[PDB]
Amino acid sequence: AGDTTITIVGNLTADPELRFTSSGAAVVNFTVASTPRIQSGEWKDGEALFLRCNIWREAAENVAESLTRGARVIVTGRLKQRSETREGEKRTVVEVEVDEIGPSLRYATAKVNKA
Amino acid sequence: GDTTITIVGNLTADPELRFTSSGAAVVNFTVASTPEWKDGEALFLRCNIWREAAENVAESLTRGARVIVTGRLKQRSFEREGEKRTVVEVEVDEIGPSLRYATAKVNKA
Amino acid sequence: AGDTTITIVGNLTADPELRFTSSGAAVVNFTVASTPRIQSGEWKDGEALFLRCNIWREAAENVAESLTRGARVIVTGRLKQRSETREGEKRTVVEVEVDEIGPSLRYATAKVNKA
Amino acid sequence: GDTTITIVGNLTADPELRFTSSGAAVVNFTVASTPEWKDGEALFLRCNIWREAAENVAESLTRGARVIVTGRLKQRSFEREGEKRTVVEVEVDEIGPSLRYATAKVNKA
Repeated sequence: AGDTTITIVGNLTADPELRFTSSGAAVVNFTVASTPRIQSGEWKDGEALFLRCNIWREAAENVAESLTRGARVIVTGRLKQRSETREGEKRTVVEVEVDEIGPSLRYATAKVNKA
Repeated sequence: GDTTITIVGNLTADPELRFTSSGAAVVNFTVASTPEWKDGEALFLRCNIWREAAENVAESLTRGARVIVTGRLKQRSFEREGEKRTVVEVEVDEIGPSLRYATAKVNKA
Repeated sequence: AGDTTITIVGNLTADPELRFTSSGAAVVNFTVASTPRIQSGEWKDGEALFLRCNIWREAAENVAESLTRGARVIVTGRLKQRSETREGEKRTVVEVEVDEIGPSLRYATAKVNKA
Repeated sequence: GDTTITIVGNLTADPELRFTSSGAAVVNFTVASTPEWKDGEALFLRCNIWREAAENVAESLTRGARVIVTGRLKQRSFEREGEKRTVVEVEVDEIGPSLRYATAKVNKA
C-alpha cells in the first residue's frame, strides 16, 4: 500500500466514543494524548501531542468494551488526512486509522479474554 | 540515536519472570510475528523488560497472547573465526495485549 | 524523550523554503506529499497525505542546497503539534520536526558531498 | 502484516552490485548504526535491494555514506540441535543518503 505508519503511546483523553453506521458497522473514535519527557532532559513533562484515532468493527467494539478515559495505550496505525460544513473555511486534519491497539502494561495489569 | 521497532505477534510461551541480585524483576519472552494471505514468513524476536512493567506482564499475559511491542533493537556477535554468531533482541519500552481479537479487563495496579 | 516518531516517503510539493531567524539560525520548511498505492489493490493512486516538515541549521542548509520541487525523499522525525492571528479561531496543526532527510534513490541517483 | 523498520547509519563498504540469472540487478550492503553521548552499542543490519533502485544505489553510494533505510525485517534460522544459528536482514523499500552532514547533487536517472 505505501501507507505512512505510526506507533503512538499515550492516554485516552476520554472514554472511547462508540457509534454504529447505517450498515450496522461499529465505529469508535478517541484521542491519544502523548506526553514526552523533555537544566531539563528526561525529568519534565513536554508539550503533549493529541492525535484523534478511528477504529472499526470488532476491533472497535473490543476497544469500547475494554478501555476508559485516561487509559495508557499503545497504538499502531496509518496516518490519514480528512477534510468545512457551514463556515466555508475548508480545513484538513491528520488522524490515525488504527491497525492495533492495546492497554499498556507499564502501570497496569490486564485480564485478556480472546474472541 | 537508537534503532526502534514495533512488533505485533504472539507470545511463544508464558513470560518467564525472575528477580536479579538487586531484587529487580526481569521478564524474558519471545514474540512470534507471522504475516487472506496464507501464512507469510515468521519473525521471532527475543524481548526483555524490567521492574514493575515486567511484573505486570507476568501477571497479565500467557502463551499465545497477541501483543503489541515497541522498543530498541540491540545486537550482539559471538566470535576469532570460530564461525560468527549474531543475535538480536528488543529492549522493550512498552507492551500491551492487542484488542484486535480480544477484550481485556484493565486494572491500574 | 518519549517522542512520537515517524518515517515518511513522498515528494516535496515545492522547492524547500529557506529562512534565517534573528539569531542567524537557518530554518527550512517544506511539505511532503505521500501517495499510497490503493478491483484495485496496489495499482491505483490513493488519497495523498501532506505533512509539513521543519528542519534547522546545517541540516536545513544542506536541504536548501540539495533538494527541489518534486524530489522524492525519505524523512524521519518527530510529530509535533503547533498552534490564530486575526480571526480568533484558535487552530492546532500536526507537523514533522525532522531528524534525518535524504533524497530517495528509487528513481534517481545522487552525488553526495560530505561536510 | 510485515514488521517494518527504519535504520540510519553508515555503509560498512562500497555496495556490491550483481545481476541474477534473469538479468535483474541485486545490491547487498550492511548498515552500521552507532548511537554528546560517547559511542553507544552498534547495530549492523544486512540489507538487500533489487532492480533500478539497486543500480542507483551502486552508482550513488560509497563506503561510510550515511544512509536512511526503511524496509521489512526478515529472519532465518539454520539448524536438529547443531547449535541454532539465526540471522536477520532488511528487504529495503527505500534508501537515500542523509543530508544531515552532507549535501547531494540529485539527478532523476
